[PDB]
Amino acid sequence: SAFSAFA
Amino acid sequence: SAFSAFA
Amino acid sequence: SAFSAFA
Amino acid sequence: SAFSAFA
Amino acid sequence: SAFSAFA
Repeated sequence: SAFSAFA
Repeated sequence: SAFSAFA
Repeated sequence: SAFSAFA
Repeated sequence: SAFSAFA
Repeated sequence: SAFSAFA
């Protein structure tokens, strides 16, 4: 989610 | 989430 | 979260 | 969280 | 949190 690789 | 790699 | 790598 | 690596 | 590495 957001700018993350995942989560 | 936010600017993090994840979480 | 925020500026952190994670959490 | 905040400016930290994590937490 | 704040300016810390963590916590």
